[PDB]
Amino acid sequence: MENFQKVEKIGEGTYGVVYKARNKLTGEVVALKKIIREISLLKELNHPNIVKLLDVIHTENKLYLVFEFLHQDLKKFMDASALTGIPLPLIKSYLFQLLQGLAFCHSHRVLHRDLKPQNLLINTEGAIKLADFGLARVTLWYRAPEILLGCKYYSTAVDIWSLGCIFAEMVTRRALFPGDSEIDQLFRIFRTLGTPDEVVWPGVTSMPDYKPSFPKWARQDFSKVVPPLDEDGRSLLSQMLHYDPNKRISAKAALAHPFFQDVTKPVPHLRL
Ligand SMILES: Cc1cc(N2CCCS2(=O)=O)c2oc(-c3ccc(O)c(O)c3)c(O)c(=O)c2c1
Repeated sequence: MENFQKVEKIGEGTYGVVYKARNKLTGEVVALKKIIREISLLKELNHPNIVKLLDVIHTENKLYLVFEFLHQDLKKFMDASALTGIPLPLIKSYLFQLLQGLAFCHSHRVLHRDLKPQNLLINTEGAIKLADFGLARVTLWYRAPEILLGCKYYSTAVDIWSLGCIFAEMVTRRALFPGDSEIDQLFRIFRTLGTPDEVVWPGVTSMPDYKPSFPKWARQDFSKVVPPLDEDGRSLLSQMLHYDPNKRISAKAALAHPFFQDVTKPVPHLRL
């Protein structure tokens, strides 16, 4: 609506375009996403670790979603600190907060479906928030195997897999499974975690796109996956990456993992 004055074009959203804008009325700086019963619900999905949806505006087939604005995203923060790496305390805080945000959405039956560094926003207060939450109901690097294998009614576990991939990237400073096509993505997972079978994943051989012809890769020792992360960390990650969605640790249980024992809330140094 006319009540806004775009300040600059942030980025291309997986649904449309996102602008930094200012409300003439409230005088508040916001994020204007250019694109119903599904978004409305999302307005009541409030939590400190979930980017707030301020308003929804529908007009002439044009849909606008107004969100609180944050200055930087996790992807941009990882590139600018890839030579020095993000300190463990911060990685642990971020992971602990993300799991909090997730534990809340899930407790309410809302999946993100497409978590990735770009949609994780941070501020100078050391807080990180989930962006584009619930909007699903091009990167494939954070997509869970069951999704890739054709499961149509996948669960909250898919978000856990994505966060697990992200957690691994912060530690090593390189994408875990950098797929450039669905088959390449699926095979990259297989080559690290081992081709799944009925032993570790009951039901895998009956899934829509599974094939008795998939190559049989061995599971690589986990200590070569994300070094030099400590045991509490490798233990948590392995559970976030279990093949079977029913076995994959939930957000709630992960917050109880010993890894968060010494969890604090440091602040990164932003250079807005
Ligand atoms: C520096 C930067 C980059 C991005 N973006 C990261 C990738 C999408 S974006 O370019 O908007 C971004 O997205 C969203 C956002 C929230 C919810 C949603 O549904 C969106 O579509 C976008 C914000 O509130 C925000 O403050 C912000 C800031």
